[PDB]
Parts: sequence; C-alpha cells; structure tokens
Amino acid sequence: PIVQNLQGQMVHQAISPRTLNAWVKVVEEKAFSPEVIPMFSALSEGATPQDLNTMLNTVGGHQAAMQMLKETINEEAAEWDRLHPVHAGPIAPGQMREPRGSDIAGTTSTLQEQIGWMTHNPPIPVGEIYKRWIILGLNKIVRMY
Ligand SMILES: Cc1ccc(NC(=O)NCCSCc2ccc(CN(C)C)o2)cc1Cl
Repeated sequence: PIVQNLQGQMVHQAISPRTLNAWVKVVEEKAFSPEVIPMFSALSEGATPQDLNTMLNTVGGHQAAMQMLKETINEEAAEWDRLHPVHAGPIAPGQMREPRGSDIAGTTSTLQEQIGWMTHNPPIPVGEIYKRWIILGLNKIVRMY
C-alpha cells in the first residue's frame, strides 16, 4: 500500500502478511455474502494494483468464483481501453504514460508506474479504479451464489 507520513510524503510499503491472513480468513467465512465487499475495502486502504493481485492470489482456491471475478476484471479493462484508447507515447519526454486497462489491473504496469500514478498531484487513482472492478466482480458472485 501507499501511506501518507507526518510530513505529507507518500510512502510505499509491501502488503502486510497479517492483512493477507485476515483476508483469507474473511473469505473462508463470508465468500458468498455481501460483507466480503466492505471487508475487502477495509483490508485495501491505499492498496496498489500489485497489492490487490497479491490479495486475490491468496484466495484463488474456489476457481469458479475466481473465474467470474477475472471475467469481470477483463470486461472492465476492455471498457477502460474503449474510453481511453492508448496513444503511441506520452504528451512529452518526462511525462508518465496514461494507464491501460491491463495497467490498472497491474498485469502490464510495474509497481514503480503504479506508485507514480497513485502519488501524482492530484492522484491518478489506479488502485481505487481496480478496486471498483474487483467490487463489481464480488457483487456478481454474491448475487449468483
Ligand atoms: C468471492 C470469492 C469467493 C471465494 C473465494 N475463495 C475461496 O473460497 N477459496 C478457498 C480457499 S483458497 C486456499 C486456502 C486458503 C486457506 C485454505 C485452508 N482451508 C481450506 C481450511 O485453503 C475467492 C473469492 Cl474472490
């Protein structure tokens, strides 16, 4: 995750093993019930796309629910690319590139690019955009059972 220190510096930290343990144990009790969504939000404050992929990797054992989630992520990433069709390069040398759907999903972006977007002024909130797509997928799963 990104956290803000006392001087206002944005600081990256790797995801807590205790956050992953809590997320696994949460899913073991509430996998198909509405509470999985606010508990996912509670455990992903300031999460990068790489943190979010790490959280999903710890719970992939229920392959049919994970398949539904990954299909929803691919649908929302395709919709992002339709609204934001990528240019051949950035506006000028030294500017960050605009993220793709796969960059927001953390599959074609580096952690350093994710930190760059999330610590922009104002933030380019790729972690929160990916959380929205994950929460849409979690919604489909609890609707369906
Ligand atoms: C919405 C949703 C619904 C369900 C799920 N995952 C699952 O049910 N995983 C099943 C377990 S994973 C591997 C694992 C972690 C802990 C254990 C041990 N224990 C089986 C006692 O074995 C994921 C999402 Cl994202």
